[PDB]
Amino acid sequence: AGAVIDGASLSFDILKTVLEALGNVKRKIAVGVDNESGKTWTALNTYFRSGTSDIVLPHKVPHGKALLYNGQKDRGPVATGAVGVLAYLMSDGNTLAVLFSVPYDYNWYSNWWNVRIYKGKRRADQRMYEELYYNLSPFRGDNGWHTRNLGYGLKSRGFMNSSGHAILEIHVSKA
Amino acid sequence: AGAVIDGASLSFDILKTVLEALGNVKRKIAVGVDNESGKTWTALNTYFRSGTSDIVLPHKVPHGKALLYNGQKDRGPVATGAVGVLAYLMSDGNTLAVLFSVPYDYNWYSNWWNVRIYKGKRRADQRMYEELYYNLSPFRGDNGWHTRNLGYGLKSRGFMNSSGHAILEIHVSKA
Repeated sequence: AGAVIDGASLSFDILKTVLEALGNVKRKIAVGVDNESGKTWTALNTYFRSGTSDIVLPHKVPHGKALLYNGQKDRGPVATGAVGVLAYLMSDGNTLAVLFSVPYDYNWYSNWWNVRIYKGKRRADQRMYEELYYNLSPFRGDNGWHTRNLGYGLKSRGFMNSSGHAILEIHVSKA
Repeated sequence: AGAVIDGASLSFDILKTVLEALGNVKRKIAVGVDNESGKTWTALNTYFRSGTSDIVLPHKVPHGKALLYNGQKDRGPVATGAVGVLAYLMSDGNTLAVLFSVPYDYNWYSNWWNVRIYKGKRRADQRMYEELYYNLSPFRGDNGWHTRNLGYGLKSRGFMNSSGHAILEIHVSKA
């Protein structure tokens, strides 16, 4: 069970300790999503293209709170990373989705992330991963902040670093 | 399983986030113990005089790492405080014991804590709690740091606040 902390407490430092707490795995990610949307989010599901998470998505994330989640590559001598999608059903029946991609091979790939509000209840799956990763303009994990109007009177402001031990911090707020 | 982070990452803010993650309970405590003793610690056990914890002590806390732990009122409708002792067996065969006491009723009680190294492997129990509280001069949760040489070439510096939403952070280092 991932933690649900005060929105204002989410920071790079909290995410870096989550990363430290995961241990010396080659590819891992600490994810923080601050809910300032004015609507309560209810965990829907996650989908991992590569890797796993030892924890589950926090069930409820009220406005003013942030969820902490993490993921990592499958354990053992396997050249893979941590890539997946987490989805939350918003109070209005729409789905907030977050993509994270921490590849094993940095010679040909880079870190990417994305966030999007889908209409209606949309579970995370292979299609959503492909949609978010290839066709819906993901942001690079480039050690820089990125802001995007999500429609529905909200916007996201997020940051993801460039390394294999990644942190992804996103704030969803009212436009 | 409580988190094991880099010792230099342990801070009041990290502990404050651990507290928030426990949700709205009247009595709860976030404990952080940074091992800079020069010796590896192996979890021994915990003893709760009041309250409980929904996690266990991280098994191994090597030099340079800090353990994160927590406690709270009893599982159930019965409102209590969070009072107990956690014990770690150091590399030399001696036991690092830590007392934390967050009472239910502040009219007659206050926050207290204590740190002490026992000779040999000594499991936390009712007796160790009695000793650390009634016999061995515990420190008050008075928003102040307190230093005490522990013997074995080590000292402890700790801080605890005074509220029912308690934070106790201790650094064990070379004297």
